[PDB]
Amino acid sequence: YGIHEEMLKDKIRTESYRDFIYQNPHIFKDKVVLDVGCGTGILSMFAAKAGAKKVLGVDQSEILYQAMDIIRLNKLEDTITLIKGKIEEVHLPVEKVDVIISEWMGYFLLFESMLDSVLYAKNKYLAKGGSVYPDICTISLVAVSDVNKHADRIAFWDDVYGFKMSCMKKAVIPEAVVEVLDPKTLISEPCGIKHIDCHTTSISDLEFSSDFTLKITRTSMCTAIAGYFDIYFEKNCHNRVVFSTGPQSTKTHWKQTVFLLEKPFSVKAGEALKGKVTVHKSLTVTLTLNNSTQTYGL
Amino acid sequence: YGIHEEMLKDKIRTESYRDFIYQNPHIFKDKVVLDVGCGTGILSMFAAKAGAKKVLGVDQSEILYQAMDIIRLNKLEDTITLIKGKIEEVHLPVEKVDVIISEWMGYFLLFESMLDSVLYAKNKYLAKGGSVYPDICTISLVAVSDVNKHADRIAFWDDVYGFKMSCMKKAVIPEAVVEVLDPKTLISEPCGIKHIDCHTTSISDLEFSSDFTLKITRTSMCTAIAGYFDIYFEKNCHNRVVFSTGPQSTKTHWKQTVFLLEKPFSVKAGEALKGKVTVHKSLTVTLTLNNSTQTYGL
Ligand SMILES: O=C(NCC(=O)c1ccccc1)Nc1ccc2nnsc2c1
Ligand SMILES: O=C(NCC(=O)c1ccccc1)Nc1ccc2nnsc2c1
Repeated sequence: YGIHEEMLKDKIRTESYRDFIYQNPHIFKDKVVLDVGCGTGILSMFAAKAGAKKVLGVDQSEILYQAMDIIRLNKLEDTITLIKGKIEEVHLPVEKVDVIISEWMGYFLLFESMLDSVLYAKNKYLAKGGSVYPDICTISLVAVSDVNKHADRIAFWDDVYGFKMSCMKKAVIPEAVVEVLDPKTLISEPCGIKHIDCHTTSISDLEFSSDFTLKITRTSMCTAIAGYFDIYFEKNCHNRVVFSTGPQSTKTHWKQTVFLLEKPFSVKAGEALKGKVTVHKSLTVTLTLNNSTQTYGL
Repeated sequence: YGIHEEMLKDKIRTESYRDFIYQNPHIFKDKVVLDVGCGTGILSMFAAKAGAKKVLGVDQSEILYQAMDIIRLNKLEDTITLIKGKIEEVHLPVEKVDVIISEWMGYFLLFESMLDSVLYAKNKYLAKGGSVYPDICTISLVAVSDVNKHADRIAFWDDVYGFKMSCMKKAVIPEAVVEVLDPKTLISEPCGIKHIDCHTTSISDLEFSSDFTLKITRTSMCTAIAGYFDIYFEKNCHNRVVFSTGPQSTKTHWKQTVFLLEKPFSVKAGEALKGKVTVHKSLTVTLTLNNSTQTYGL
């Protein structure tokens, strides 16, 4: 229940979806809409208000029972039908749908995300000429300098209340951190490492490699690499909607994902820093930079 | 691994144990010490430095493997022996111990606490005339007024992006919240509801009822009841050690536990507010106040 309240209070997330739906009613007017992982059913109710003919909300979680009561309190049961279960298992009362909407995104976009479900739903249920929203996603990396925070996580273990705990460093390094970053600590321009169009993407496309270049903007000690993602509502929209989960933008519940570097190294403003990143499916992230390679998990 | 780092950075917690051990070396000098749920082994190393003859550190968790390396880095393996497993299952290389030390405390003292293990260890392994530390614990309640935070959790659901979500209130109310309270929001003197001496306490004593009286100190709307605990190191100490996890004291990782009231009600400064609390074994907490009864869990 906690997460749903948090997600609803995430204004950037929820109002982006609201605006997309309300400002593009033509996408919904008299349409059949599927809401994959509907939670409390908020997106389905948006879709109904924007003039959807039928809305099907699917979720495996016990939140669905609350969704049912919520739909009744708003007198929408004649438009919105809720079904408990995994999208891959449930039986729908229609063969095809016109529009798929979902808030599926995880930390670093892909960690524990529902994208597999959305893609499954797209392939089985989306009608010819149909649409999936949000339709476009990108992932970006950005270099960080924060010697003090690095010291708090790493050098910290050298002397703990007068005792050596150095071996613990090996255990902190592989754990990606979900946290809001001070944007002043960013020492490079961002670099996109992934672009996903939900209309063309397959499940195999979610495991990917990318070479990247970080355009350094401040001479400093690089201590970590941060990742985040942008969400776009584009196809057939008169009013496009974008939101970023990056540190230069208002915080969201996704915050940013931080991959700590074991051995910080100096960089110079104007320098082009090259590395390589690979994502495998929980998810892991393999980072090569400055001739070090580390695999991270969440 | 995260929790252990957090616990080590909890200065109030860790330095209280450090001071108790270092400032009362007579309790440890040439003694056999058992450390129940030893984690990284920090308390065992304190005990060794204070002059323990042998220290046995027990933990079921994979952190024990790190503890082993930590003990070696500090060259303490001739004094400290670590054993993986539950205290109720493992075989010890001694029949009896002189001193038991443990950091076992949970949120609201008893939520997911290791006290059962400590009591088991006391009964099976503590020698006649031996000691357990910390030896004394208390739990306290205190009344809270925070109409704004109450509105953020409850009235919030009346209108969510133009839709009714009132039914969700029933789901938020029973969930106790772990959070640091602004001490200005406290509207009563604290009232102790439980006193535990680890030398005399049994497992059945941890399920308890208490009538309480809250001495109201500010005329206001009571919106929640908060709970916390105090830890005492007393038996045979020349230098006693106390720490509180209450909101009038420096925050600890235990923060405070907050039980929201569904129907806030007004109180007057000087008023003696009577209620009843009962704890059952996860743990639940049943609260009667102002002729309402609610059971809470974590
Ligand atoms: O590592 C964290 N946060 C996690 C943290 O403080 C923590 C504390 C106790 C237990 C586990 C994690 N943040 C962070 C942010 C930016 C950074 N830049 N260079 S290193 C670094 C670390
Ligand atoms: O309820 C919370 N905190 C939990 C919270 O803000 C939250 C936010 C999103 C999801 C789950 C919990 N705190 C709190 C503190 C003091 C109070 N006094 N009267 S009501 C009250 C609530």
